[PDB]
Amino acid sequence: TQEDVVVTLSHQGYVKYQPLSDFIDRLLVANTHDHILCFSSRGRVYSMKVYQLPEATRGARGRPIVNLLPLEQDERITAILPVTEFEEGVKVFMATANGTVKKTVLTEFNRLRTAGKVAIKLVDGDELIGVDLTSGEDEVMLFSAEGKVVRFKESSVRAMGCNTTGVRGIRLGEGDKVVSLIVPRGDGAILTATQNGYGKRTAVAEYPTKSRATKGVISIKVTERNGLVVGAVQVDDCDQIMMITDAGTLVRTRVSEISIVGRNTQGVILIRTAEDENVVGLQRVAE
Repeated sequence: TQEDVVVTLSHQGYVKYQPLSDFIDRLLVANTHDHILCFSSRGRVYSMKVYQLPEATRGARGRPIVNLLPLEQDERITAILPVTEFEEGVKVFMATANGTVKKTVLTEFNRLRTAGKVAIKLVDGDELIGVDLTSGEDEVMLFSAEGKVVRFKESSVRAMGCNTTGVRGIRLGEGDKVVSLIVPRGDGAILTATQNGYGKRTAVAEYPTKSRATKGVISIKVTERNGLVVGAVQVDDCDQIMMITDAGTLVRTRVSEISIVGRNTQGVILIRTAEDENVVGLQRVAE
């Protein structure tokens, strides 16, 4: 009984599926027999076949993902990856907030249970914030809150088993942390945004390629004026952006109406911050 279905996840946390016929966070098109891997902030991975999801269909409904998976109180989902086949040459690449990174071959997740298991062992106080698939000559980019960045080859990271810690990715200054992981694909520009509402773009070609475990270079100058970096993401001229504050205000924008400048700039306000209010989310709008 295999066929194409649509799988949606809402910003609020509800998930469902249905044959082809809060606000939308991610909309995917898959086959009833594809798999879906979910990674958490505590370094665990939970697996479930697409047909084991709630078939709500139509408009509205669907249960919260936190009610399908046996998660702990402060444990959240940081990445969701669709998988059709567990091919031999692909890897799972992980990045933590204290600057650590690690990779494992996709074949190790082939027969996982819904109850989950350890994907990466964490030192006290750290957490998994980024996960993606990689192969061949792919490169990796790590962005920090104080405006730094480093870019290197996935091949320079040695493959390891599921129950290990990993290696050094970026040397952070005291108090700084990693907020985004990017595996670059194409000529799209890199868009970055700060807490007080500032933002700008820079050609991905303007980001130098160095080595892992260093302090990296500047991606955007941060001061008391614009504040800390909330996130970074690669996008296309046709795409749209969304920013959310801790207050609740939401603003969408057209990537094309945002100037492409050098890495040493502070950007221009794109959304009226308003004292005592911070930007806490940045992402491409669900297409």
